[PDB]
Amino acid sequence: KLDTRAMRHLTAEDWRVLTAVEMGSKNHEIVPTPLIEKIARLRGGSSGVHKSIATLAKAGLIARMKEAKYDGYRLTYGGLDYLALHTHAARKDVYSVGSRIGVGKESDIMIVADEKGKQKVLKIHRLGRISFRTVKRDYLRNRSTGSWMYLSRLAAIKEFAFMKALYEEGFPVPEPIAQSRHTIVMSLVDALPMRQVSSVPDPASLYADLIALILRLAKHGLIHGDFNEFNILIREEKDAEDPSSITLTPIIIDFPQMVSMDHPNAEMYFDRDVQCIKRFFERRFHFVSTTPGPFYKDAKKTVGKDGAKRLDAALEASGFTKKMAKDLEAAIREQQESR
Ligand SMILES: Nc1ncnc2c1ncn2[C@@H]1O[C@H](COP(=O)(O)OP(=O)(O)O)[C@@H](O)[C@H]1O
Ligand SMILES: [Mg+2]
Repeated sequence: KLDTRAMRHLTAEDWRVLTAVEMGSKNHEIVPTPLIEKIARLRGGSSGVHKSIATLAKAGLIARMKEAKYDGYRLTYGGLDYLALHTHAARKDVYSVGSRIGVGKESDIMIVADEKGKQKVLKIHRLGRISFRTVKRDYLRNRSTGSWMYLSRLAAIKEFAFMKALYEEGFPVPEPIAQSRHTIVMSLVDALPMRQVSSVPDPASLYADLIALILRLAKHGLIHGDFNEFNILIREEKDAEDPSSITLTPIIIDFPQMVSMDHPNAEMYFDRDVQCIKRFFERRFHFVSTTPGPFYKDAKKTVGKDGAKRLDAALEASGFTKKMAKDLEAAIREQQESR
């Protein structure tokens, strides 16, 4: 997990040296000691960066690496986390971090609060993470640390861009607030995952709403790619006239895996989303639509007909190379393929 205890022990040039290790690892993974010194130069003028280095090493924000010629330090995952938080703090998006952290298979979910005391969600992407069970909590070593960090950066950038596009089009998604490195700060939605919804008296309405969402997404050029009972939140509201009836409003989250309706495998991704919904509705509410499909060939005819803005171009905006997209999709497909 992630502990933010040390976060306040850190001085101004502890941050500067940490940041210097980050910048110097742009090219190579190990950053030689005298290159930290040069990058960290304030005026400058180190002048006691050597001490900061030990502080950061002790706190596990960087780690010493001795190699044939390259003798220096690398940033750790904790170090990147800290750098992200610092950026959110400095831009005043995050004032405090909650005691409650949700450790997931591909991301960590934290609750944070700003200076006004408003609670928001901090999502930290964790591509590469694997856990080991003893036969009688780690990262998969087919990639270096810098590669996993790079991929999680791409994941956060992608998700944030899609959350912006979707939010501005009027889709029910969290409000995106800020993005730094592998992290996103977004609004806290007052809804819980559909997986745990305790009672649905009218499955057919909710089903129709979810199906309309998949079709609405497709009309805007998108396929969610992980559309299931964990990525659908249900807002519950008691009706004004009688409180016995509860109106249910679905909200969608979790977008680093979204694909365009033009993706070579779009039909498989479309069909898979729909089948996930049907499966869930069959096992959880014993509900089965009499309505066939919807089928991909139907959906594709609808993009982007009428006013439909193509949201699958939000990625072009950032500086997302085709290489970055292939890198990310490969890492993602690998994650979900081995669940
Ligand atoms: N904005 C939010 N508001 C409320 N709950 C959220 C929000 N984002 C995530 N969650 C909770 O965290 C869980 C995981 O979030 P998600 O974005 O799906 O992360 P992961 O990529 O690890 O699946 C969700 O199922 C939900 O319980
Ligand atoms: Mg999810």
